[PDB]
Amino acid sequence: FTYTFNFSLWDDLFNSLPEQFQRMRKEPWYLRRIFRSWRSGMGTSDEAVAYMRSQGLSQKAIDQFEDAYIKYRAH
Amino acid sequence: AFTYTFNFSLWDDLFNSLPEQFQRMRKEPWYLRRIFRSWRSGMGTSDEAVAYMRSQGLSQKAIDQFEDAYIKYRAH
Repeated sequence: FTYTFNFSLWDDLFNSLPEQFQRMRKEPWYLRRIFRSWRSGMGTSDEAVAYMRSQGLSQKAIDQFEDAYIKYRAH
Repeated sequence: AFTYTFNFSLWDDLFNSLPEQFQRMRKEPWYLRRIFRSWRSGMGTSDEAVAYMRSQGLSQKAIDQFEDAYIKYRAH
C-alpha cells in the first residue's frame, strides 16, 4: 500500500509536518507500520484527530492522513 | 479559530453514525463554525435544537457533545 499525499509548496514551507508525520508521508513502509499498529490498537478517529491537532497539523493534513488510513484499511 | 474535538467511540461511529450534516460539523471545523454562527444569529433555543437532534436520530451522547461544542463556541 502506498498513498501519495497532496501538499503544496506553501504547506511544505509554512505548515511543515512534525517529524513522525513527515516520515509517514515520505516512507511507505513507515506509513504502513504505523497504520498497522493503529488498526491493532482499535484507536478512534476522534482520538487521532485530537492528537494530530495537538501536534499542530493543519486540517488539510489531518484530512489527508485520515483519507490515507481509510484507503489503507480497504487495501 | 474555534475547533472542538468530539469524543465518539468506534461503537458510535459504526452503530450510531451521525446524519450527514452532523458528520460534516464533526469533521470540518469551518462547517461547525458556519452552522453555530447561523444558529447563534437566529436565536434558536436549546430545547428546539435538542428536539431536532432527537428527530434526526442522534444519541443523547451526540446531543450532549454538540450542545457542549456550542457552549464552548459561544465563549470563544
